[PDB]
Amino acid sequence: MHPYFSLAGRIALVTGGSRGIGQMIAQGLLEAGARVFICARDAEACADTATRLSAYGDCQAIPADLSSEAGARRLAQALGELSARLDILVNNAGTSPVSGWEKVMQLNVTSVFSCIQQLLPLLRRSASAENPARVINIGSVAGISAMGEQAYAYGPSKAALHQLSRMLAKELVGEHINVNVIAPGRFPSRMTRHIANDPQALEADSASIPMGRWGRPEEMAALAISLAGTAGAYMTGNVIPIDGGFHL
Amino acid sequence: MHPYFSLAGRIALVTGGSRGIGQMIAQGLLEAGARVFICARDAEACADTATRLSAYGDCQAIPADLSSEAGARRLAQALGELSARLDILVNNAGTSWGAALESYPVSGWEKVMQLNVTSVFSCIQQLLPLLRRSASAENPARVINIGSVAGISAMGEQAYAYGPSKAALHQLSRMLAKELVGEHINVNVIAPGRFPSRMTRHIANDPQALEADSASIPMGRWGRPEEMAALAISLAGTAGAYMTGNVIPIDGGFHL
Ligand SMILES: NC(=O)c1ccc[n+]([C@@H]2O[C@H](COP(=O)([O-])OP(=O)(O)OC[C@H]3O[C@@H](n4cnc5c(N)ncnc54)[C@H](OP(=O)(O)O)[C@@H]3O)[C@@H](O)[C@H]2O)c1
Repeated sequence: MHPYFSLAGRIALVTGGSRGIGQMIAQGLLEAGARVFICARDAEACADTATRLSAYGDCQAIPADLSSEAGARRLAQALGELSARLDILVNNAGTSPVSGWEKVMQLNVTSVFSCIQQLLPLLRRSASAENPARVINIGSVAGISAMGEQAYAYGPSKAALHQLSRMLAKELVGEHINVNVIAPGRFPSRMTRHIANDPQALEADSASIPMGRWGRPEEMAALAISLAGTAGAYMTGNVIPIDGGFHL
Repeated sequence: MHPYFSLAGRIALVTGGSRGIGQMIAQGLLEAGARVFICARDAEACADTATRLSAYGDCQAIPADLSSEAGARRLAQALGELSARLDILVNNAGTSWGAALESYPVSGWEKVMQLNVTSVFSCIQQLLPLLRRSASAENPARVINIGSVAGISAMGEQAYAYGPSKAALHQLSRMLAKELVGEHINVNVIAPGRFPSRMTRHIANDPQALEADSASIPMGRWGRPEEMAALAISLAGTAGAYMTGNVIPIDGGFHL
């Protein structure tokens, strides 16, 4: 790949990389030339994903349960046996009665902090003036647009994550660790598979999106690749919508 | 109190009103002519506050622990036997957790998110029936949530859970503003910088710490109680009637 977008010789980790947006990103980074580790809650499904993604580059699954402070140290430990450094961290592991709020806030915010905190040593092993280490957090336009629907825990959790990302960016910038947010609108995911399969329900749901369609997997891949590379080297603390104009 | 700022005949509830910013707001609304209830965990301290605040108008304490869903439900029930409507809800109860980045805290986060975000949602959720009984075209019911400039500014203190939790609060407030607007229920955020409270008293008593903290603020000083009171009153009255979804810093220019 052209040097603007090439990730050859870079080592990447994508949390929640076994399906949906995380998997779209992992495939892109592999296609760009990076070595890509992935992790998810389900170790078997994650290893199956890694195997399938091995048709695109060097991909390995690592066991991780990020919904705990022990889980974040375990991932850092397991990665450290496999690599001396980490160049690219993509935090996608997320989720969507107020009894469910505690869990939404845990996975979307706190677990991302813990994951970053424990990986700081090997991120610092990588970070330099010539090429900063990259942290890319997957947020949501639900954390910015007032046009929520239901799911009143989700939007606020992503806003917490966007703000956490901004604070980290500011603190880490002198250490040559860049922190940025991709803020997706609607993209294909097994959660909304029923909508995607039925053309009537698909176009009906796309009426809320100014572009009148869902995002494409290659759009997510493309953006993640550029953010991890030359296009993203001079940015930190950004929150970038990829959302069909929803945020307007 | 001039018609523009008068809250005479209005019924208010300030959560976390026993001390700090809650107390400043409670006194402010009382002086504006509002009938104001206050709630906190410490039953005795809250009752002592209400008595002290009774010098300004009809103030009454309702002890409540908002750190669970059941507590918000009880508060709604307790206020319901006391009043037939609620004109002004001020959501002030909140907390910080400060510790080194690379150390331990994870239980700190969970407590911070529950009070600053989740408990505020359930609070409004449980009180919507009283809010709707108040709400009309000629005068909307008012929700006022206390956020923080920590949720706006990237400038990191300690307390890595606090900023994000307050940002979640601001977004929640905006979403609720959009949904309830057609029912004549306005929802707005006051995002303070430094104000004197129990949480900050250690800085305030050390001349050196206070100097360095004041120097980090563009206006070079902490907020005054009367400034918080004036803004809360304004927001609850005519100045806030055509407002919803706003997040308004009162921070000495810290947001810049
Ligand atoms: N001070 C600042 O500079 C600043 C800046 C930005 C934002 N804030 C926010 O503004 C709000 C004001 O707090 P403060 O620090 O100024 O005053 P504070 O002295 O800390 O008192 C806060 C109030 O919250 C109540 N409270 C705590 N936990 C509760 C619970 N589980 N259920 C019901 N009530 C509870 C307290 O009652 P008890 O006494 O019984 O515990 C008290 O009345 C907070 O939400 C804070 O995060 C403050």
